[PDB]
Amino acid sequence: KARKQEIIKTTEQLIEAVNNGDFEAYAKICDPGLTSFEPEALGNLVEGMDFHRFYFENLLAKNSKPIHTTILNPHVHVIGEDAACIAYIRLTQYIDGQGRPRTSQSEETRVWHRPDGKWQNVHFHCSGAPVAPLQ
Amino acid sequence: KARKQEIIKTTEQLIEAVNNGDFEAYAKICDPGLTSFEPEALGNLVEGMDFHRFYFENLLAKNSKPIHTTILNPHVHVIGEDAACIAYIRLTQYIDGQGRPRTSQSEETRVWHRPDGKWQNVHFHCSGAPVAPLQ
Amino acid sequence: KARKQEIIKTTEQLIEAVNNGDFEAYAKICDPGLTSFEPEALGNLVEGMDFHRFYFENLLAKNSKPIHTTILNPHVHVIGEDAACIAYIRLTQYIDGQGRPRTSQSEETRVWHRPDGKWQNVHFHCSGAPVAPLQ
Amino acid sequence: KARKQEIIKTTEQLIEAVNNGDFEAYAKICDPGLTSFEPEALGNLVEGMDFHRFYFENLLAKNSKPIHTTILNPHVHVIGEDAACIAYIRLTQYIDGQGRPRTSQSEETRVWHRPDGKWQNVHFHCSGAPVAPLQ
Amino acid sequence: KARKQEIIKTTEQLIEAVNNGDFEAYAKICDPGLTSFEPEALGNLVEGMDFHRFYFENLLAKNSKPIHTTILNPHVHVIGEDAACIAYIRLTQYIDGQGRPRTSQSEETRVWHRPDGKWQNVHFHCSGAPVAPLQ
Amino acid sequence: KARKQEIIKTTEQLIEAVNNGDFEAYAKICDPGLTSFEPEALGNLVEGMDFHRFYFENLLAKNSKPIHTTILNPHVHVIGEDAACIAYIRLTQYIDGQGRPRTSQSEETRVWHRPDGKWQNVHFHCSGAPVAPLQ
Amino acid sequence: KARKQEIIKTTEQLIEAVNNGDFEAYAKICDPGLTSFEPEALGNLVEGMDFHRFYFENLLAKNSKPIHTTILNPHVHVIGEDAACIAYIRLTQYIDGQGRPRTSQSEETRVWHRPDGKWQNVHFHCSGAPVAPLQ
Amino acid sequence: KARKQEIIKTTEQLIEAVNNGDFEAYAKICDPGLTSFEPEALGNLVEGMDFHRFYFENLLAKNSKPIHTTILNPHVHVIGEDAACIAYIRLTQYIDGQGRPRTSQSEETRVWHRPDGKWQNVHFHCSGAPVAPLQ
Amino acid sequence: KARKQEIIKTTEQLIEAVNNGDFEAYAKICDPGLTSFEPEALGNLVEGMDFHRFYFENLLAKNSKPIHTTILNPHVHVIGEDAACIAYIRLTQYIDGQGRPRTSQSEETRVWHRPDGKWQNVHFHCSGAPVAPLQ
Amino acid sequence: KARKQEIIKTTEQLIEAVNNGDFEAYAKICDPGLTSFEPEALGNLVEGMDFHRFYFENLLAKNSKPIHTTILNPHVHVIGEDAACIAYIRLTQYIDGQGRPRTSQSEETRVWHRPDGKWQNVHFHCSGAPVAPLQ
Amino acid sequence: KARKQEIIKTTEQLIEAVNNGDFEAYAKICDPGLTSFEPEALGNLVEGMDFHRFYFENLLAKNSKPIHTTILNPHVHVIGEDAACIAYIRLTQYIDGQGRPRTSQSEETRVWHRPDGKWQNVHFHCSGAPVAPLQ
Amino acid sequence: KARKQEIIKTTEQLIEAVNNGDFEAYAKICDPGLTSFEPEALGNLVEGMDFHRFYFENLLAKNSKPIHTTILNPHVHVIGEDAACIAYIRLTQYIDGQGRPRTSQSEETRVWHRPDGKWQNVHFHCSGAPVAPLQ
Repeated sequence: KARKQEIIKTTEQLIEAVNNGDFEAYAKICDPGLTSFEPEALGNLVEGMDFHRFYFENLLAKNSKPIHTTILNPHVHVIGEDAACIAYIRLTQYIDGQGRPRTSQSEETRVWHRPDGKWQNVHFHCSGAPVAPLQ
Repeated sequence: KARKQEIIKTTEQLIEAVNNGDFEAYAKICDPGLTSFEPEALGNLVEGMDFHRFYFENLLAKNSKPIHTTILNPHVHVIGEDAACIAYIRLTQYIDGQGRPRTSQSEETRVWHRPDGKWQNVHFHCSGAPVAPLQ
Repeated sequence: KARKQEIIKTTEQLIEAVNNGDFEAYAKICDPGLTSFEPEALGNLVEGMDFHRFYFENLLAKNSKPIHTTILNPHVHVIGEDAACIAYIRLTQYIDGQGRPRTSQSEETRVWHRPDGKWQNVHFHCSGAPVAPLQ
Repeated sequence: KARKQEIIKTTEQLIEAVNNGDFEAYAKICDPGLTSFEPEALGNLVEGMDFHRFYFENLLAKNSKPIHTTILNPHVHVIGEDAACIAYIRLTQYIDGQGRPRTSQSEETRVWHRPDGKWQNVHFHCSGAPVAPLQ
Repeated sequence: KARKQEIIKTTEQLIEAVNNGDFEAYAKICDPGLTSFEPEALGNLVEGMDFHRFYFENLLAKNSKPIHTTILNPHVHVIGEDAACIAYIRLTQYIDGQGRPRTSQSEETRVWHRPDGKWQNVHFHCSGAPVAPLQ
Repeated sequence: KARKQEIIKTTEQLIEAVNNGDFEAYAKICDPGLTSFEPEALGNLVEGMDFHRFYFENLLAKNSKPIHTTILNPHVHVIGEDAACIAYIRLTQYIDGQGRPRTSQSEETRVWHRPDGKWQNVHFHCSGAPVAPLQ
Repeated sequence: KARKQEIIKTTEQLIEAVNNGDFEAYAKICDPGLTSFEPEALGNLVEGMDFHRFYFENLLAKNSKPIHTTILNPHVHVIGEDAACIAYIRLTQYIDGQGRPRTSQSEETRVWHRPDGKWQNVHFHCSGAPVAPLQ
Repeated sequence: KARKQEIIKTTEQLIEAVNNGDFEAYAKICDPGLTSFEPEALGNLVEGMDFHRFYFENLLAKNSKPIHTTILNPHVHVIGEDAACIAYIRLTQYIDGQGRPRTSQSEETRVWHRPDGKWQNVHFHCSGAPVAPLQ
Repeated sequence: KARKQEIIKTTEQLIEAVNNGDFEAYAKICDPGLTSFEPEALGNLVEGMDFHRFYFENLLAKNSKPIHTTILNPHVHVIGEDAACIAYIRLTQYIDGQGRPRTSQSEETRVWHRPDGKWQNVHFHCSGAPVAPLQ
Repeated sequence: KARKQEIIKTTEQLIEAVNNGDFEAYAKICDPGLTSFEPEALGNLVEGMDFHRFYFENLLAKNSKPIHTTILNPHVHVIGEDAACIAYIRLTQYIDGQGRPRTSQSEETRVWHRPDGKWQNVHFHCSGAPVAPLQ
Repeated sequence: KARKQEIIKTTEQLIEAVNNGDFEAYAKICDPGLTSFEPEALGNLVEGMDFHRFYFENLLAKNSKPIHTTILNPHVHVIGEDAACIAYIRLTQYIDGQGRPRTSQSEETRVWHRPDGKWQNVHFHCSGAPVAPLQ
Repeated sequence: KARKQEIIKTTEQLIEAVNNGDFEAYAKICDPGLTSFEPEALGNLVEGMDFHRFYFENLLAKNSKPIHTTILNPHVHVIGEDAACIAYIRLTQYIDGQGRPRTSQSEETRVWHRPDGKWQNVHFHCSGAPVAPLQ
């Protein structure tokens, strides 16, 4: 029951890092063997860090607008000493190009591995809208 | 090599059972704590086996019309000893109500746990089209 | 903590009783001075029991077609010692007129009162889709 | 009978404070454990104050264009000594972007609780249009 | 304040009489010099009692299906000692030709005069949907 | 019999003042406890004078386009000595925002009371087009 | 004056013949050099005016199933002292083919020559919607 | 003969005064007691020339383009020494804001009066185009 | 030189075989390890004979209507002694379900291998419209 | 053996040159008078490397912009000893002129031959899109 | 077979002349009676060479930069000993006024005659696809 | 001079024969080695009579609706002794789907050869609208 919290704490740290656009923190946690599905990939399974490395240098470079992100009803499933999974729903708020505020919803999955006592992410699934809000 | 093979073996068997409509085989493999994302849930994190039992007794009792399911390029990780993850793309061939062939795509994720003796599925995630064709 | 339980138990009983069309049972939980917003009222605050009595002779009596009701993540506030407020989301499954499955979502609110050693309902707010299934 | 009045007076104060785009007065009433269903939440249940704070910083107070708010036929229950619920309809008048008058209708619910000599809100349900009018 | 109750009681009696198709009861209260607006006149100010006699032999002779009538928030003015005005909303519940229920809304006005110790109706104005339900 | 004329004289002045855009005249004739049905109320029953003050300040006061109004075949009932009911039809000819002439129809009802020796309106009904000009 | 009533009575007599619905009576009233037109006649303007015959057939074919009639707000001009012009708006109520009651409207222009026992007409233009505006 | 000619001549004079906007002559030909059915009104019996005046003062101030008209199939009959009927189809020729060739059409009636030796029109029936078209 | 001929004959024979649905011949020429791009694959590389087997077993077998083909400007290379490539443009004629005439266009590439003295196709690449006829 | 790594070096070298304006690499690998399918010619079978020479030397050697190329699950067949066939899917990452990142999907094919030991590509086929993306 | 090639080169030089001052030589080589019809002519007889250059002028108006063109699968007949006709398809690669690469396709015909031992073009005909909407 | 006449006469005979769908006659005039361009070929150099044979069974066989064909501004070149060229304008009239005649224009160019003592067509280049009428 204690581990669940630190798993959720780690997930929050990861989401915060990607939002702030620090490639260093993302690289530290993400296992180079990471595999992910995103709408950015047009529905093709993608592997490796290089694919995401592009966005940290040209997309989030403009991440200056006011946004807010909420995490709803996280569910953590424990399957072993160094294995765990987490699922949750994600709500984000932002301001569109018309000056109005907008909201979007997306559900996500992540699988965590602990080699050498340190958690790392080895999978990622995003459904619905793209991670970056549409404006 | 060996373990990566049989994870695919079980996944193939599970996909076969759901297509055939056999409730017992699906019940055996699936873990009691199973969660799921899928379009049938309108974006909610459904849990348990009660929700899916509705479909088996009513809709999938018939598999008359032709259908062909294919799995392309599976990727499997092994976590620790008794945990693994599998990601793959699925192609479904079916005939529509107008009697013409039609193909649909969907990418899916799964997390497998083996407590002591039998592999079991604890989480699921289907993005895009539903688990069955739109006939 | 136990108080938060019997409320959810009662709410589950009331929803079950409505789905079975047994008006007699529904007349005990509900306080005579009931009020409610629901789509059937066209956005007007209805009061009393006579309004709902109509449905319990023609429509809900014929409520025999297969259906499944799910309650997701209820939340309860305990006010004072003899009152409470509960909110939740509701998922319904039904077979439409085309022989296909469907799902509908609607959130709800309820206020419970405890005079005379029993729990009773004194308000009800339903958004989104109608309470009854759309077969 | 007097207690049935100050609840209405308090509700009017809260609506005015929201309309003026002031946050300090808003916090002094709303309970820290507030929950609410609003269209801005896309049908989910949102807890806490942090979610609403975003709106008060970018949208409400920026223009304050001419508008009028009307409350019709409030209905109030008195539960115990420190609990009450209120239901009402709300008509709003505003000028659209085309320079023409418009109207919009919505119904709302609230639950009040008074620990330590102060009425405080713990639940809020809004159907139809959201709290903010569609200008 | 005493007069208001009897006026409302009279109005309810009148609505009951028309529903049951008793022309004699309708005539006993309504003043012979009655005018009325309603969709049945296509927007023409009708006058006299002959026009409405047509409905009490061919329209209500056919329709006998179950129906329920509700009256909401009646308001009454007193502008003398033998004259009064009443305004209210009305909701009707009826079953259409598909074997399913539906609701209709209309708002109405009436003017009452009291010659010979008896209240009499002199005007009527049904807005929105017509007086009768559309099955 | 002459009273049937002065009522029409007052009604004509009331409509003229409404069209012109001055608020003082409308206030004097209209009783403070005035009710009203009109499309701008979205089918609800409004009370008081403030609901219209918004219209006068923004739209009517700024009316600067040619339009025409006519009254066809009024009917007047005299009840008591200080009360009477008037019904009539209203054809409005207006130059639209496109600088083109167009016609629309609407029927109305008004109830008149004369305390202290001045006639005043206590109730108002309108159908079809809105009370305000359709420019 | 009195002669205004006489023409009114004769108009009812013409109506009486119309319910009988015999074309010979129609020919009797019409002057052999009468005029009439309508676009539904493709603008044809002849004494026969078969377009009148067209909706004479449709309307009067209903008479096997009972009908009722009504007229409103007649207006009369006496030409010199030897001819009379009469106009009005006519309401008719009928049972349709589906068994539902109906109402129909028809404006009318008629002119009658003084000579007693030989009254005849030179013109008529039903116009408006002689049969049905929009079904 | 001479009679029938001058009515037609007058008929044209009336038409020219319309297009030229010579209201004073139009007022001279038309009896102040004129009455008319025409689509400009929604089936009502307008009285006087004020309703038509709108189609002269504020319309012709900007509605002025080279325009022509053709009179088709006149047919007249005489009644007594001061009464007669004239019926005619009218074409109006001008190009609107579309490249398609254009020719509008109207068909009309007049009933004629000669008090004191000067002819005048007392009743007027129409259909199709208004007194003046859009430009 | 003749080698560039026989290859073209083989490709023409293959096209005829698939047109007539002779599964055996198609299997004989097609290598067991065939790859393929085509519109039906939604841009996914599909290997083996099972994927195409669906068309023969379901559609082509039942389909008995005729078909005709046009092949334009083939270019063939020569590599080694058991390899070759062919590129060309294609135009095809057939009959639909309604029987009305239908002609299709496609542009296709193929690669051939000749081990064991028998020419066999190991790769294929279509474009544009679907390979299968649209009946 | 070691063919998959062979294509890695060979295909990488070809792709790198393609993304650059140099023609030496393109000329050396390609085969003179070779057909190739690219949407640049609308399936006109661009013959000879000279077609690509014109654009690469003159225009396409523009200023580079941040772009990224990806290759997914390539498949290789080895024909005889001096030939091979390769298929794969190419995802292109680029930033459009609006300043927003974008991705595109396009599948390809290539046939390789070893003339006198050194490898040479004697065919090329691009589907879905051309070699280069559009900004 | 040689005579089939000389025609091609004569045409190849002639086509290249369009891009140089040799266009006058192209004019000189052709019969002064040279004539052609073009898709956009719709009755405008042209000298053949002029209209084709006019297309080239349009491209150079946008381009005014160096050009490359290609000719594919030429077809040449042999008629008599002093006549011949050629058919071919032409592609042009150019840089647009926006600086981006572009391509165009054309279909051409030419008639050749050799009096006095000099090949003279006596009839030309081009073909493109400039459909009117939006190019 | 006389040689010019027969060229036009034969072309008329071929065109008329084309209109009548008499494929056998068309097969005689046209040389077996016919080359042609046309919209149906999508800008491709078709060869042989097989492609054209299709139209003479489905489309040209049903050519029974009224049609009119005209020849304008014919011009003929005489090359050598057994060759000649013909160019002209073409106008076709036909009844469209709306039942209104339509006019279409199309320009051609042909080359005739005279072996065996008879004229035959060895080229054809149609532009603009298709050969067949667009009914």
